[PDB]
Amino acid sequence: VNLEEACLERCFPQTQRRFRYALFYIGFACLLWSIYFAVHMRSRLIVMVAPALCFLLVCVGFFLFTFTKLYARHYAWTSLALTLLVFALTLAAQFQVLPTDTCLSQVGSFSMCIEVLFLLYTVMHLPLYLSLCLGVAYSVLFETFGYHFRDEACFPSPGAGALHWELLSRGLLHGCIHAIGVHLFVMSQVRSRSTFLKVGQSIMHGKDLEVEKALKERMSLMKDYFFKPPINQFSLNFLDQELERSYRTSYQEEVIKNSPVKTFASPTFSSLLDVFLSTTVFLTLSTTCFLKYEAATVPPPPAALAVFSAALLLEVLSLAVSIRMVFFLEDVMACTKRLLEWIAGWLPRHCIGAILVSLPALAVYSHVTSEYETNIHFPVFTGSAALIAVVHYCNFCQLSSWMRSSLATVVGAGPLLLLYVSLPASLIGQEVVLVFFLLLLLVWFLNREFEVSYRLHYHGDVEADLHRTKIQSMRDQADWLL
Repeated sequence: VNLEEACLERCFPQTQRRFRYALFYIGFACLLWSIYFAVHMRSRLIVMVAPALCFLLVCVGFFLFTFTKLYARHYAWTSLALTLLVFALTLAAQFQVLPTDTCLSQVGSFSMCIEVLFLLYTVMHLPLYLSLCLGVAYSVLFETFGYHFRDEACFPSPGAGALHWELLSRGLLHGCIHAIGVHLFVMSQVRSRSTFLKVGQSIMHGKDLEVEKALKERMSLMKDYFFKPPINQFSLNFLDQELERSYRTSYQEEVIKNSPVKTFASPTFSSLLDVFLSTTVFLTLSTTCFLKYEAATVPPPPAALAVFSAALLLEVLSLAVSIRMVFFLEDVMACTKRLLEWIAGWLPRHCIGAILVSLPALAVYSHVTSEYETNIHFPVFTGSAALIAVVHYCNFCQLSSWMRSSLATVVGAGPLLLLYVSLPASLIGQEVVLVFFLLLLLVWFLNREFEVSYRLHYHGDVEADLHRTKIQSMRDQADWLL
């Protein structure tokens, strides 16, 4: 329990820094999310533009509260207070909006549901059990208010049979968000705690070395560690070149050395869970897309069916490789182990990872056809599904954040290019830009932070082993003299 209180005490500056950036993001979000609310929904500024301006000062008021000493004792309470306020406004926002100029597309609200639910799982530093329920609470209240308060005048009501299976669409996407959300939370908590123990062991060995050195001869840093990392701020590469090459190769030798898996922070175990979500994020997302056609009794295109077989098989092979990489079945031959050594390399992981991460992303865009403009529900469903495909790019934290989220930006630009070619249509096109730009900003920030945390975890590991090896070298010399 004392190590628990110490850990929150030592990593409090990280919690404070992340919280301030969420304060900047929400205020920055409300600045541009409400400008187009004021302009493109000019008929009703009474109910929509006012709350956003009010909450902007609340974010500033929260921002001012951060510098006070009372914040440090109840940083958890402050996050919960912000979470309820952010939960309430955006949840109640999807209600007051619901004549064509007064209706907001079902994609715009979903982006608010994503960024809000990704500040909770990543930045509020709220307990997992309460974060999961609040995240689900913001999800069930999001879906169960749109159905209640749907405006049939703006969006024509589809078939009754289609509505029931479309509930799976609302549920399954929200589930994907939480599955990414919990994993994003779990890995952040694991890497922060594992680094703390490694720094705790590193400082412990440093003091122990001096006691040993004296016997042989006779015969605040951790705060700056979490605040001033040994990493350049732009490219996120390590300042030391020998460490950077060590980090880039750090994955393969552990595969070569068959290092046993001890905790979730192991790169092989991290990749196994990382590849695992990619399959479920694919399997749940692609399940959602296909059930739309069954509800509309229109056969799916064979090309979309064709990519799925290649996509699932690639997921099946990649998943099977990871389990064999972690558990090492005894009947593996040396030829495949060399291949297992090869994929573990830095560039091979990026080439494989880029395919693995982008796989649910290309799943959504394989269903786009020339009939994309026939039904108005198809683009709003594709846009809603495209958001999570971009959201999936926060996974695979071992890859470079620049490489991953840029593919998300490329993938996030897929629907945009479709809309420009197709071009209420003009108004939605601008909304989707604001939908994704705010969303792509979050993935840019979130991927940057978690690569830093992942890189610091490795940096904490080598410093722990560098100091630990110094202990064994000195102990052998010390006992030899004895």
